[PDB]
Amino acid sequence: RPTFYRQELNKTIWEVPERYQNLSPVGSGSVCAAFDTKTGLRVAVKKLSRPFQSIIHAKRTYRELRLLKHMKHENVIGLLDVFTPARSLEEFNDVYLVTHLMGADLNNIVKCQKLTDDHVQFLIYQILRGLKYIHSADIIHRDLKPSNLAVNEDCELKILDFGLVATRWYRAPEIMLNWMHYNQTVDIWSVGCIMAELLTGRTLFPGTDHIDQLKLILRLVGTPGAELLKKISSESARNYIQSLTQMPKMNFANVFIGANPLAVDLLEKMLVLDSDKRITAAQALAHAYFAQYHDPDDEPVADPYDQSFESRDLLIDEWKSLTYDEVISFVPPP
Ligand SMILES: O=C(Nc1cc(Nc2ccc3c(c2)CCCCC3=O)ccc1F)c1ccccc1
Ligand SMILES: CCCCCCCCO[C@@H]1O[C@H](CO)[C@@H](O)[C@H](O)[C@H]1O
Ligand SMILES: CCCCCCCCO[C@@H]1O[C@H](CO)[C@@H](O)[C@H](O)[C@H]1O
Repeated sequence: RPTFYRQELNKTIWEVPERYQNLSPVGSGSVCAAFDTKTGLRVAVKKLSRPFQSIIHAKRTYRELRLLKHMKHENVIGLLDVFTPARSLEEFNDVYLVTHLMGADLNNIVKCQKLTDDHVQFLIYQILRGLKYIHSADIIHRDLKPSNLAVNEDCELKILDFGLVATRWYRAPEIMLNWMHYNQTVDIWSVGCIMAELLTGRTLFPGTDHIDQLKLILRLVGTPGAELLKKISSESARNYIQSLTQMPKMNFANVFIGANPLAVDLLEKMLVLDSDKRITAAQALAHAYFAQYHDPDDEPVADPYDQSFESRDLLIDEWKSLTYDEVISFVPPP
């Protein structure tokens, strides 16, 4: 058992193993950047806030723990450590999670500057490679955006924050429109949004609200064709969407003037309204735009993921006990 020490951060008391040093709040549970004197790594230390206050908190806590334990991929955030001061299940009330701190997010690079095509290749290849792994385990991210893309100095990229500035500029349209159900291509829409911005230096759909965002999207990728219209039940919703100028798809060049034609071709395959018609992560990895980086025997897939818990409505003491067993059984990466 590690030796713990108390320290006051983000209006709470952190109680952390003494190997973790220089805890400094990054965002607000809440996260501190730190140095791990035992491994030599820079690490993000997240303290969950009242993880067992309610059913929703308790299940949130269990899910993030579970998802973090599962991910073992170069381009996806993984668990370095998880710890509790608690010496038993009954004393158990606090949860901390330790993660790589890559150093910056993908906002800190966009900088409103055109990245080169070469750099966009390398950056998008990694996102796609990470997504392939996540999607192979039946997990949809649902809110992929530059903020959730961690990079280091060498531009190594890790995807973070993926469970069951404006924070809606990258969201698939169906996600905004309370669509009963979602496929994995919701994240591919996000990729197209991010890729587009890296090449142009500019937000692709900078909506001012919900309805604006939707209008900006119909402007670039046009009014739903007949194949997609058949998949929308409401006649009043169709009438409503068609009351927004009902014009055909823009050709996808005027935005991406000067871009690699292969990049443009990829963005056209990502940024399809009909989610059934978007390129998948694995398909996009084979697209000629990634020829310099694509290696079919180094694009790992995930072990299958037991997400049964996801459909369960359980009592707190069950989520708590389930979480605690996940803590006690944790093995760090060698
Ligand atoms: O990412 C999940 N949880 C999680 C997120 C963090 N957050 C960060 C880590 C590193 C960095 C940054 C934030 C941003 C500042 C730039 C440096 C950097 O690199 C820390 C610890 C965690 F546990 C997650 C995963 C699945 C479901 C729910 C949440
Ligand atoms: C404002 C116009 C936006 C509406 C277009 C969103 C289309 C999303 O695509 C739809 O998503 C569903 C999965 O979520 C699938 O069941 C449908 O087959 C697919 O067409
Ligand atoms: C602002 C533009 C109006 C968007 C109207 C789109 C409403 C889509 O509505 C969605 O259609 C799906 C297929 O019928 C259903 O499965 C979902 O229940 C429903 O939310």
